[PDB]
Amino acid sequence: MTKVIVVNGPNQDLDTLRKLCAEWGKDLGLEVEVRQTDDEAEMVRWMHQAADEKTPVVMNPAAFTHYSYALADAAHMVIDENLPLMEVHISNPSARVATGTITGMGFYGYKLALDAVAHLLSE
Amino acid sequence: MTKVIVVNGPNLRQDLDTLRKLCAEWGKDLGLEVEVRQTDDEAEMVRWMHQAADEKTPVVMNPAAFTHYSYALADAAHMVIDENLPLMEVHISNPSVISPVATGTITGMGFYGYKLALDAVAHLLSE
Repeated sequence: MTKVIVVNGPNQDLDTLRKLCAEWGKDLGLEVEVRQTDDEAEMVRWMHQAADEKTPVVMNPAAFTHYSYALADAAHMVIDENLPLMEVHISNPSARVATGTITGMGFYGYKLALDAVAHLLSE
Repeated sequence: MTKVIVVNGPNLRQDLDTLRKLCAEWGKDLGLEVEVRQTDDEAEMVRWMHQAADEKTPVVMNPAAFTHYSYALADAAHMVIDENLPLMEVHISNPSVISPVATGTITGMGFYGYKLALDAVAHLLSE
């Protein structure tokens, strides 16, 4: 049972997402924890922790649209450990630092990100 | 089995054959009948998208080496999504006004990105 962390940036839904992610993870042999923070420094700490603990990461940067140099470095650190780092965006962008990206599938994008993590771990 | 078409641009035989087999099998497991096509001509991709709109077929598109799009392609894409048909966009690797207004986009997962796109389509068909 591989531990995987789903981390969300700024901008209720967390409980709903936790339930869905726990269930999706269980079906994939993953133990999934979901967290959320408005503090980029905390997100950076969580990334460093993931690298230490060897836990794949699913990240929805949300309101962190501008990766600080620190967050970009932390993301590179996770990738450099050969850990999957899946980036999820719930909505599509309008015309008006990751292993792979999933955009526009609502919360189902997290399910696909977990599938991707399980696939990369089985290689 | 719901028919789904996977359309690819130029410069993604062995690789396309592998992709085709994988899509066929992934589709089968999800109750989808999946056909995979490739073209170097954007006008042919437009014709395929028109056919998809006509036949009500979900589309998975990898524009591949097509870096810019014609208005005809953008229009064909709008017609597909306006019929509530998914137009999933897949990029093998990680990376506009004229755009295919994709329903959703998957990047960086190599061929596995297509499996994820198919899963997304099948999920919409679930009760």
